[PDB]
Amino acid sequence: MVQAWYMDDAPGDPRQPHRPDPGRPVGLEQLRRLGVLYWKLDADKYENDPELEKIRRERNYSWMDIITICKDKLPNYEEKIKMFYEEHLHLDDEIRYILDGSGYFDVRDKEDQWIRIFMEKGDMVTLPAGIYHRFTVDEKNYTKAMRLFVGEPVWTAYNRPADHFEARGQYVKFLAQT
Ligand SMILES: [Fe+2]
Repeated sequence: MVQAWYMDDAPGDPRQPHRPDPGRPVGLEQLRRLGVLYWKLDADKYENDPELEKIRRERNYSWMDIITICKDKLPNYEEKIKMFYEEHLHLDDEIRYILDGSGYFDVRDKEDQWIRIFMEKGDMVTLPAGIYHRFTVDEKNYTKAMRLFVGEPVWTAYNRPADHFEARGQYVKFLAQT
């Protein structure tokens, strides 16, 4: 089971439950078609069960680590949180696993629709590259999740807009001509 809302027919007001009239919850299967993948494992069962590593092999993930979010335990909160706070696009994939804490991930559909997805402990989520997304969890102001990336940590130093790069940007222009 996955927790998410189809705000496509719901009011932008965050305070509201975003329950359309009639109301309709996100379709887990619908998102999978969108290219969204999620792993259900117990953080405690993750380390005790390298099986999660097996999933990495399928997604070609050689680098993995455990990251926790906290103002006091996460120096550089303003820039770090603001950097991923804004929605951006790029040719890189997004793999996040919530070992602990509560939060939600922002995803976009090809139909130009936005869905609010809630991330729970033990629930992992993957966002295909080339799709806009926004990660937030300020509601709890304390979330612990693992991140899986391939190659050198690009996030360490990256440009907001993916198109910013001629090679990673100019290439995108070719798609427009398609
Ligand atoms: Fe991203």
